[PDB]
Amino acid sequence: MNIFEMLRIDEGLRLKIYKDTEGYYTIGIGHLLTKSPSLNAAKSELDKAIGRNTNGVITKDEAEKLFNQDVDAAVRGILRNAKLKPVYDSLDAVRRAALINMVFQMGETGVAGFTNSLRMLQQKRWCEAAVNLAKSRWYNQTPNRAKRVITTFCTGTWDAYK
Ligand SMILES: [Cl-]
Ligand SMILES: [Cl-]
Repeated sequence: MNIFEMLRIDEGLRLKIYKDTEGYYTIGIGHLLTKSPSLNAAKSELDKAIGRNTNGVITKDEAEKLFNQDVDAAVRGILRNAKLKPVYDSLDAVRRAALINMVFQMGETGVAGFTNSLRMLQQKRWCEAAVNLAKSRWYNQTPNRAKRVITTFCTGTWDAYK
């Protein structure tokens, strides 16, 4: 287990081009290809990115690859964020992962909105934090994910993704 499978599960992996919600070409784990409106452009970018003639279709490794980037980006977002940073730093691999998970789903800003939680997390009150997120729209909106993420903050294991 790792963040890639973690996210493979939470969000999902499409291995072929797709127009996201707002019409944009994406692939793998929400890896956006182009904002432009040309498939050829999406394709080109992919093919560039992947280092071969994908033809719009990729493998999971490739996806990983692509993913490993989005990840790097997210972290940089976190660390640039005066609220998220301290937390990120206090965290252990797994917990960071759980944070990246959230970040990945609601944006650095969103995640940023949970004051207490972050605090508590910062202080190592995994459990309370968890308890605390349980009581949020989030928890109520995508309960299946939230639960896992939540438990993750509490347990600090991948126990929930097995
Ligand atoms: Cl697919
Ligand atoms: Cl809060």
